[PDB]
This record gives sequence, structure tokens and C-alpha cells, in this order.
Amino acid sequence: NEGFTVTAEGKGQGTLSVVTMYHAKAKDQLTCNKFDLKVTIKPAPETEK
Repeated sequence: NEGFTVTAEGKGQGTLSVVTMYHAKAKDQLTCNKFDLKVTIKPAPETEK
């Protein structure tokens, strides 16, 4: 990403367009979007014992 100079000379007309594409830091985006997933592991008390 750097600046530059455009110099145009002569009869006529045209269109200039400049687009930058890059990696932008995430906007606190959670990869677990749309899902509230909860996992719990616990030893069994005495219900089996």
C-alpha cells in the first residue's frame, strides 16, 4: 500500500479506480457464530456405585 501520482495529458475523458485488498483484523468475530455449544464432563457420583 503506497501512494503515487497520476499525470494525464491530451484530449479525451476516462475513469480511474483504485481498490485495495488486504487482511484486516477480525471484528471480535466468534467462529462459533449462531450456536451456543456447551460441553460438560463430570465423574458419576454414587448412582452407579
